[PDB]
Amino acid sequence: LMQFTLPVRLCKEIELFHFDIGPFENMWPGIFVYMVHRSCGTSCFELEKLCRFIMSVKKNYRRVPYHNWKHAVTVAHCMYAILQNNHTLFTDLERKGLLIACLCHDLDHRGFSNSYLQKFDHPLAALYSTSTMEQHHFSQTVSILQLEGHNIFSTLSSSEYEQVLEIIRKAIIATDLALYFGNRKQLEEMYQTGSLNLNNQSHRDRVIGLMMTACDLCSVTKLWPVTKLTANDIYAEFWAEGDEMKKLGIQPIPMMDRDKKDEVPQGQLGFYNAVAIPCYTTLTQILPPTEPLLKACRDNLSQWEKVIRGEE
Ligand SMILES: Cc1nc2c(S(C)(=O)=O)cc(CCc3nc(N4CCCC4)nn3C)nn2c1C
Ligand SMILES: [Mg+2]
Ligand SMILES: [Zn+2]
Repeated sequence: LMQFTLPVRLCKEIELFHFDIGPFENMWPGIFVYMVHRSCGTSCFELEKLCRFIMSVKKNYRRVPYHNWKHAVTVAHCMYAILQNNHTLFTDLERKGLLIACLCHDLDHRGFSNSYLQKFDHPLAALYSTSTMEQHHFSQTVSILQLEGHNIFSTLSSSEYEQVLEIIRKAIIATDLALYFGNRKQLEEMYQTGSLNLNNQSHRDRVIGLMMTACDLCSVTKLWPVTKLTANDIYAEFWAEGDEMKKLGIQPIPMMDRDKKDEVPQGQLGFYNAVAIPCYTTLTQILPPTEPLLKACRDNLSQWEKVIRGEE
């Protein structure tokens, strides 16, 4: 049967946490199938249903600067690297669910925060009062799973299907960063008082939530030139949202005000110190073989410090 294979440099570097999937959009589906096949098996999904699923998922990501199809596949590769470094820790259903959740986690993102949708009074803000975009992404995921010929989970029992859709729902909701701060504190406490227990389902759920935040933020774990150019896309969105806040008669927060372009380096410091480093530190305590993500994060913080010192 039909293995996907990658050129040599990608075959070796895809295994590393800091891999960048590259600028050739047409290779991203093959990269994803490659990662399914190694992390899950050639048996996990029917190739034709999987291919069809991946292509409808792509079609439902919008042409926005950051929250686009490249982000989806990027977050899926970080999950691949976590799963492959922690072979025996995860169930077969988790292996199945988590790469799908990662590919799907920002489906139909419009380039605006939950907060902007609430202030604009978008219909989605009435349908979903918290984690607005994330409930939308999970909804789009179910929609695409229900298209004819798209049920990649059709070989699972009813109860196994319900479990996988529940891993996916929780993994996608956990990407709402408003939820991360508390998830991470609870995990920091359970790990330190030694109550953390991977047989407890509500504990796995938290650990998979943190994994989701870690994959989602994985821009900060790349080689410096990747990190730095990705920040440009991240701000291109924030600043467009800022413009849209000013159109509603609202001062955006500094993060979203393009008049604060000059403070970016200091904004990245606060973000590495308040969000990124805590994220990868707690993740490395729970899952020691994820340490290269923390190391890469720390290398990038120290590059932002250099930019501030005028050394860059
Ligand atoms: C992967 C990645 N995720 C993010 C996010 S997130 C997870 O919210 O999506 C936010 C940020 C912006 C952080 C920030 N910038 C500023 N300023 C800009 C100039 C004035 C103030 N303040 N703050 C807090 N960066 N980022 C990165 C590199
Ligand atoms: Mg999101
Ligand atoms: Zn995302």
